[PDB]
Amino acid sequence: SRFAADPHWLIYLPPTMSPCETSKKEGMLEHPIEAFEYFRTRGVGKVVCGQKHMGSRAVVIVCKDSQVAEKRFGVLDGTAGICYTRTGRHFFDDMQLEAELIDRVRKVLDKSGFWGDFNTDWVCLDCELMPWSAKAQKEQYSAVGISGRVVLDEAVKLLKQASLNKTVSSGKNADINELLQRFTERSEMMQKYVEAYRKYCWPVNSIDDLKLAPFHILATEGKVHSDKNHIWHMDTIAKYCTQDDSLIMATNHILVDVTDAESVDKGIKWWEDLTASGGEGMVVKPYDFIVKNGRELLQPAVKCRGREYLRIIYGPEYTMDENIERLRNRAVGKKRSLALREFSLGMEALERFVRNEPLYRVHECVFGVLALESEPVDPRL
Amino acid sequence: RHMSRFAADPHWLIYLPPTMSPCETSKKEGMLEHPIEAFEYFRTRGVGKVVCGQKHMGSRAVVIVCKDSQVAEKRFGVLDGTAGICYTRTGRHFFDDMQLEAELIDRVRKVLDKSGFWGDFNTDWVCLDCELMPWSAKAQKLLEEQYSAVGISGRVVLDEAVKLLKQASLNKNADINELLQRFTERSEMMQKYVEAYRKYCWPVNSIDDLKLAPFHILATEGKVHSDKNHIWHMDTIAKYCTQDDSLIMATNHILVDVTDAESVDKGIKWWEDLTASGGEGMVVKPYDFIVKNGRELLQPAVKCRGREYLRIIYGPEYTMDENIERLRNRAVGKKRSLALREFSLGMEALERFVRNEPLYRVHECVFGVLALESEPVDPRL
Ligand SMILES: Nc1ncnc2c1ncn2[C@@H]1O[C@H](COP(=O)(O)OP(=O)(O)OP(=O)(O)O)[C@@H](O)[C@H]1O
Ligand SMILES: Nc1ncnc2c1ncn2[C@@H]1O[C@H](COP(=O)(O)OP(=O)(O)O)[C@@H](O)[C@H]1O
Repeated sequence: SRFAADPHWLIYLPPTMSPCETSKKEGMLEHPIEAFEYFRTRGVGKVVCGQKHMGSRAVVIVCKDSQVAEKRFGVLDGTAGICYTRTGRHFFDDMQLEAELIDRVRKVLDKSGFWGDFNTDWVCLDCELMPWSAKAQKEQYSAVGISGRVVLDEAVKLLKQASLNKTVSSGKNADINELLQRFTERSEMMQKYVEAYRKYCWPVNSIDDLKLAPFHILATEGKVHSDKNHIWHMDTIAKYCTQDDSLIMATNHILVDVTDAESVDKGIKWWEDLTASGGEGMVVKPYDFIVKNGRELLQPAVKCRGREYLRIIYGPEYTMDENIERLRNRAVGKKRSLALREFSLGMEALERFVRNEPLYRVHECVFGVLALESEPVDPRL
Repeated sequence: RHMSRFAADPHWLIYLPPTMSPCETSKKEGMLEHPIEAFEYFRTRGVGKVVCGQKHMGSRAVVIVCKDSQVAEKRFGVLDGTAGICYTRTGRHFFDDMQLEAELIDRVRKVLDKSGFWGDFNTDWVCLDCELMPWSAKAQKLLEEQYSAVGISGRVVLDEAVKLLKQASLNKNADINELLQRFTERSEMMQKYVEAYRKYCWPVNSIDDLKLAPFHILATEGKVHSDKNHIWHMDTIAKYCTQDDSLIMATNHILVDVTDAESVDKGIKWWEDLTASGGEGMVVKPYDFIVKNGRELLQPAVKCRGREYLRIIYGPEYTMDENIERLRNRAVGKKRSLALREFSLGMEALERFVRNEPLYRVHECVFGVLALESEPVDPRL
């Protein structure tokens, strides 16, 4: 809401993800071949493909009880867990709804004997939370009184007038127009998301209406599980989390040998099936959580979105020409380096927290991710 | 000259009002605009008498009313089943909410019904030039007066604009909530500003929150009324729209003998008490709708804004010694050129409509106005 969650919970923030390079196939922006190729040509023989759920990114921390939260995290709140977003805010404004979700996850972990097997009284999870409309967003095209765009036009006029006043003085034109663009583009971009996700949204009237799909066991007491491969993650999660309660989802995923023509072809067909109706697509990850070709760090994940979906996001009547394709590949380049830095910051933050370092040291890294996500990037990516 | 901005049936777009020039810079001290200059402009061009209307907080509104949806389709060629429209100088719908627009048109319609306007004009439609103004339902007075009463003005909003300009031009230890503020999306900044602008200027939830002040009966079946003086427009409007429905309000106006020292003193004082109370100022018009002095067309109107109101537009510190430039007078020159050109396009649009020229011939003039409003010019004028 107006405020972040208690900073004591914020031990981690997920990194941005890179798309694949522009496909050479006609009418295609992205295609699995580019994703698999990136890994094949960098020494990775096996990758794991996960189905994109089409919800929102959520970090979920669960403690056995309030006593654990207070002692371990210094949370003086009375809470025994949290489900927070990407900017460190609570996913829900209803703390009761959040607590129910946490309780549901706790019960599942009780029955599966997770605590005992992991020798921990808390867990941090990287998740997707569905449905997409369950989060808060919100709109100037259906105003209550005066039309949104008229009010915008008028407010913009006064902005321009105010510019001519001498307060701060440096001689370049008013970037008010560049600024009105970032605003309308944001709006037109949001309109597109609504259209792409509308089919995958349903009202939530209770916790029963939610779906949580965890894909990472980030950390438990005394260990960050960045040393475990995604198959371990997928199945451990399925074993401890998905058996008892339909609230928690397993993630449809496949293994692909990026050197095997047959395995790759099964991967492509798998992806084609996911995105046939406009599904978002898949995330392609190296078999291992962390891989290094030479000392070059490799993308921990590459997203590969469906034709129908990208059609909506980019606009149906949208064409890519040379130079634009060239610009897209450059931008993909920026996103890559950015993803790596954020990825590492988030890993170090968890590591520092696991080693019981001062909270401000953990926040050095957690906040760094936040700062990096402030930089302007192409939203369609 | 766009239609995504209009959003309405293009058949309604038979007119756009012209921009308006301010008066020559006053020679008085601490004054940028004074009624003397407005009066002088008209005196030295053969206009002996002028009409002064109070300039209210609000926006120029074009309002077209047909008796019913059938007249709309037959006379205007409208296809969406509406029977009237309220739109801005920029050709945009005033409301995102069609029912709200419909209620406003219907109110005006009923008033024309009661007065027997249709019969006395032998028309089933009318095009009105108006101002739309925020109205405090609770206090039963203009929102403007309500603010005025506690020394509140548009400085509130100017301050916001100024915050935005500085915040956009930018880049115990770390506080997460300070960081979230600091990393506020540039798109979010703009959004908060527009919302603050709506809150001050247009806190409107329904028709009870608005007034309409018509000042020109532009056109009715078979006749554009540019041949009738502004006293005729004010009288006729008072007779046919001002008697009943409280939605339609009369515009406070006086009349000045520009060659008479006593009459001028009365008008100056009228303006001073008007502006001293917080008023934006006045609009000075020639007695006739169209005056041409020796093959030269006069400004159809000149605005004269109050000293305190001009601090919002020019900056609070404009008065002290920046007042000496002021050499803007040439700036007022380009503005004056656009005014005449736009004015002529608008009367031509109406004349073509009234003589049943094809829609595109009408639109050629209307879009011409938009195109001229698109030329760079000092926004404070
Ligand atoms: N009695 C009147 N006759 C003519 N114009 C009037 C009158 N009273 C108020 N006005 C307003 O003053 C306007 C132009 O001056 P100003 O620079 O303040 O307005 P603006 O901010 O361009 O936009 P708007 O035209 O939306 O009011 C006219 O468009 C009109 O709404
Ligand atoms: N199986 C999965 N593994 C990893 N990430 C996933 C998976 N399913 C969905 N995602 C989501 O895909 C997102 C990428 O979404 P996107 O809207 O492209 O954001 P960004 O530009 O910040 O990367 C991640 O933030 C994550 O929330």
